[PDB]
Amino acid sequence: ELTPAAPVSWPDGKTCAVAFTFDVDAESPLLTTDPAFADRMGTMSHQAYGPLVGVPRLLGILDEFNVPGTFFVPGYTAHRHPEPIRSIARAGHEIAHHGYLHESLVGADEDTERKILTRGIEALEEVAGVHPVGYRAPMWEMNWHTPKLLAEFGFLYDSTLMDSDHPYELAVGDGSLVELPVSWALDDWQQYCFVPDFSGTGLIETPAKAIELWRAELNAMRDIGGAWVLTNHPFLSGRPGRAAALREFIAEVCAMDDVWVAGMSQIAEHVRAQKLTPRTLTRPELT
Amino acid sequence: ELTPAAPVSWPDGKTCAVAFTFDVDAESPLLTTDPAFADRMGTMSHQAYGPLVGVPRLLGILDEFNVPGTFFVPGYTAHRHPEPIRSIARAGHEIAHHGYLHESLVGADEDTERKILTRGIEALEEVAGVHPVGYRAPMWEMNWHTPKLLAEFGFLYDSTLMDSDHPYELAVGDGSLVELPVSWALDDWQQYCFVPDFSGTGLIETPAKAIELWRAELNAMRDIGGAWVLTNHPFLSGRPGRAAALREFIAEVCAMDDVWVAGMSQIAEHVRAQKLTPRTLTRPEL
Amino acid sequence: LTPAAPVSWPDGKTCAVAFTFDVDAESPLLTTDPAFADRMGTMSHQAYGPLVGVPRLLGILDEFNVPGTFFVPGYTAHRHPEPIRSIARAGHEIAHHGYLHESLVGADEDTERKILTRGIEALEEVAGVHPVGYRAPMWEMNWHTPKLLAEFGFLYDSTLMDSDHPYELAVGDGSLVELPVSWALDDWQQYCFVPDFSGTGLIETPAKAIELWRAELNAMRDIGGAWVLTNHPFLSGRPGRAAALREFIAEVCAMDDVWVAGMSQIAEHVRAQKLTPRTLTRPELT
Amino acid sequence: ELTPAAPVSWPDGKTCAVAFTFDVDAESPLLTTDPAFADRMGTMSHQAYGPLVGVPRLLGILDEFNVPGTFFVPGYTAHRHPEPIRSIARAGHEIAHHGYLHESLVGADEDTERKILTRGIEALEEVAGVHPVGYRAPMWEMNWHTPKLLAEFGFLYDSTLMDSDHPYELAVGDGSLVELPVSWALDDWQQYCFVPDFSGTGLIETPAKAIELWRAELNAMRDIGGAWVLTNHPFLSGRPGRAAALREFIAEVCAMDDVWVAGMSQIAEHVRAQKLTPRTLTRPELT
Ligand SMILES: [Cl-]
Ligand SMILES: [Cl-]
Ligand SMILES: [Cl-]
Ligand SMILES: [Cl-]
Ligand SMILES: [Zn+2]
Ligand SMILES: [Zn+2]
Ligand SMILES: [Zn+2]
Ligand SMILES: [Zn+2]
Repeated sequence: ELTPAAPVSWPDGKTCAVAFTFDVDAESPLLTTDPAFADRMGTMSHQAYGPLVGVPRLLGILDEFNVPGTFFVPGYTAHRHPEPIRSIARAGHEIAHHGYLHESLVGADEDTERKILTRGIEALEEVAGVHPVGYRAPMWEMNWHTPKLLAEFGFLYDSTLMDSDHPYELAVGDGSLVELPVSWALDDWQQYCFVPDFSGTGLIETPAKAIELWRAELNAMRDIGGAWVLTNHPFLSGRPGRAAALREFIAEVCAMDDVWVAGMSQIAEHVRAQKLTPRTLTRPELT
Repeated sequence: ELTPAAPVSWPDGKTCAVAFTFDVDAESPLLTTDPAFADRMGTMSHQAYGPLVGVPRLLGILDEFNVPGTFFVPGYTAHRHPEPIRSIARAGHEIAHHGYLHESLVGADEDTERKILTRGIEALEEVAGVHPVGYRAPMWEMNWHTPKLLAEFGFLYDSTLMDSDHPYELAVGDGSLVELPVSWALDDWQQYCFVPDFSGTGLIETPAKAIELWRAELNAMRDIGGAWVLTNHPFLSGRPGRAAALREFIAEVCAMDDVWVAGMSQIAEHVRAQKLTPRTLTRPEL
Repeated sequence: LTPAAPVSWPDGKTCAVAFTFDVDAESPLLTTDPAFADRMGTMSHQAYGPLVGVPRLLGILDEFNVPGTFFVPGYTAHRHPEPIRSIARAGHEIAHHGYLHESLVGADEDTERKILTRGIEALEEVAGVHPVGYRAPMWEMNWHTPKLLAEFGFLYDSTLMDSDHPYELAVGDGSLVELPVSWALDDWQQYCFVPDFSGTGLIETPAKAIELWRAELNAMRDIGGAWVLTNHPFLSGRPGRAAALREFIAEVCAMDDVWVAGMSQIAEHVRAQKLTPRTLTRPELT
Repeated sequence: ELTPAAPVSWPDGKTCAVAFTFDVDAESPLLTTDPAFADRMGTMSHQAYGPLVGVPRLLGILDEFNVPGTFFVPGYTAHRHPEPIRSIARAGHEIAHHGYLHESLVGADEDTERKILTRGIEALEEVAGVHPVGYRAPMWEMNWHTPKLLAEFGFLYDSTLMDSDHPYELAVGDGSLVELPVSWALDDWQQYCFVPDFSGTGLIETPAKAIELWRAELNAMRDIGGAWVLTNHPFLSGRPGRAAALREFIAEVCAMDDVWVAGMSQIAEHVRAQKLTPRTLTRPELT
């Protein structure tokens, strides 16, 4: 009988936790899908906007409001854009693992996954001297064998699963891994992404519509007392109008006295110190 | 030949019937489409949210306003999430049939469909102690022979067809079957669903826009006097922002003096008592 | 290739409005794939058009004494004769829309002729009417189609999108009025969701669809064109959509600069102006 | 070491540049994808609306507010619609290059691309007596070798790339070429286009929603100080409702004292006079 995740107690009289997170995907989701995307200068320029413009713009916004940010960086982004990635670490923001070439884990065996985890840790170490304690699977998809590899690599937390509003201890072998759950609604990819021959049907929402959608989710989460995890991509949300609406929303959230605006590893550490009973879903069985 | 469905008289001065229905699809629509979806821990975690989080949240909302909900539960959902499905029965809400592994009926022969009906019935009996009197076809698609299978199985009603605003008696020979019609617009799936490689192009509507769409339909349905059947999925509408907007909408509907907020079997028994002349569409001939 | 000039409107009017309806029902699906006939759920959704949408929309047109033009595939007429007859008894024009709503992509002149005759014969035999108007199914036709239409003595075509103003299509020895349309003045892109056939799942609120048509209309009033709206009873006939359309019709009826007319009446006004015929020609390559 | 583009200084104390641009695509994007689109009288009539109706409607609106516009004209459009294209030159607006038959550059070698540049220039010269100094790649996609071709053909600027909010000088060796960057958000195609069997899913936005999107972007660009380049297609934005909404947006923009509303060559010459250090992205390397 799988228990649903229960509410966690938050610190400092706070009753909701909020994390602003950024997946610095840049070119990597396209290159892993089809390496011939490398030849598309137009498309590669749209992707390069994230690390080149979006990353400094978003860091200026986080710094204006003294907000911790968590940047999930694919190792290949770090190798192709080391000055943008180092600027994140230099600004004092946490960097977390997001694969090497943002590889799909669908069909991946344990050995393939283990090589990608090493390759991403080494790139982030080389480029920015960071050893990530956090992970998010590219494309928010992972295998039933993935958490044990994350445990083997000593990761503090994962932020990939969507079966809860509350953080929890994901049971892994004879231990656990903190889970900081996400949702497709709390992602700018479905709001702004348009990349011909790759992603998006042509629908490009207004920045007000996107904030509206997140604000309705946040107000509800404040009543639930969960961990509200927002995911944005610098090549999308770093654009002028979207960044300007995220800045206004961030100002609004920092003004909420009931909310703990925090880094992902700080959230995960606070959860870990609660010594919760681990839980996990199991693979669906079919006769 | 074929007549349109005529309005039914609602009980005790009510002039519109409203039914809040929930399809506890969870993993099953993906698993029948491709069993390899079982390997996707992420997608499976998104689908498990429905029974784990969506179902208690929605029960809490239905409870706050004393609203009856009808929960269409595939047999597989009941077998994989027995506690949430048992929680629905214990709360006093109706459980109705929705296949076993939410199978598509497209191309299913009568025997294939009978075997699925049996399998779903046995699952809901086993897990929840329920024998459903209501049926909704997975993916809202059935065969010209399905109504006669449902009648043969003793179902009170079907809630799959969309040729009417008014409930009616579906012509099935010597048997009897009430039809409680639905429509694609009164479904949250086209408003909120996004599951890569399965369904959804990326469009995720705000909760206010989905309520706005449903309220325009409900206010117009109140002038028509039909049966307004809303279908939500717990893994979609159970999300915080969406359930909060649903909650407010349900309060609003409870304040409509003219509307009868009822369970699906209560609506179907009222329709059955009117003794309507049966009717049916027939397969197009080419 | 000269652009179409503004046409003079009668007496004090400076702009024409035509409310049109394509009673497509089952036919676009059945021609795309005959196996759609086995889909009872989908077949019930398309049947709503003739069964429910047509009397609702006829009722609204009656309340505001608005003439409507109904483009009816011959198949819809044979499958739904009473809904089609009911249009003609209400005094509204019935126009040609193929037989089984066939795509004209890749058809030779003989295939298009046979279809033209089949549709005329169905509308004559079912409703005792003879169409003077034509609109290609899927709004697509061949460069050889205007000549075929002129040969069948049609008064007008309503398919082309190269002008805001009606015009005389060059067809040699014959005559043929074009009353142009546009994708923005279609409800299909606003409301259509049929699994395995049309829509990505996007379903717009009725207010959004009216806001979009109203933007166009208000601009067309300054241009002096012919604003031709296209709606499908299986879509716009739904409670919420029909209600917002009714309020929109009430609003258009209070615009004294606007001529709200039937399509053959607009076409006969245009024909009386004795315009110089024009036509686009097939783009030639290298 | 790639540096992001720096802000440029604008004239007359302005702090933002704005360009109204139009791609007179007409029939050409469809005819290059599949020549059988020529048989489709309905679809061809929809495309012919751009040059027959949209071009004189948009020229009337530009004339009303004394706004320069830049029209990117495929050479095929000039040949099929010479009078609408000539009317653009007569009204004094700039005409720029957009291929011949709006050809995709995906898989194009430099010879195929040079032959298209020549075909396009000769069609524009023969039709409207104009020699284009501007270029935009059909489908906003080009090869890593395209900028050098543009410099060698004597082009002043390109407006295809998306790695910057600011104009910059592209690294093209001994030659020179201004980049006037663009964005998918500042395009009407994603907002209004529905062409069966070619482009669009059925989503057709209201004109107020498109304008809302572009104004959120423009307001944020005014604080950034870049060049906000709008792209519209007469066959889409020339429609009564869309043109009327564009007309009122242009009136609002002419009322902004901080904005420089200009032609693309006017903006590019002002950039070129600043003598910026050339920069360029490089092809992603994959091991
Ligand atoms: Cl990025
Ligand atoms: Cl569910
Ligand atoms: Cl219809
Ligand atoms: Cl155009
Ligand atoms: Zn990612
Ligand atoms: Zn279902
Ligand atoms: Zn049609
Ligand atoms: Zn173009």
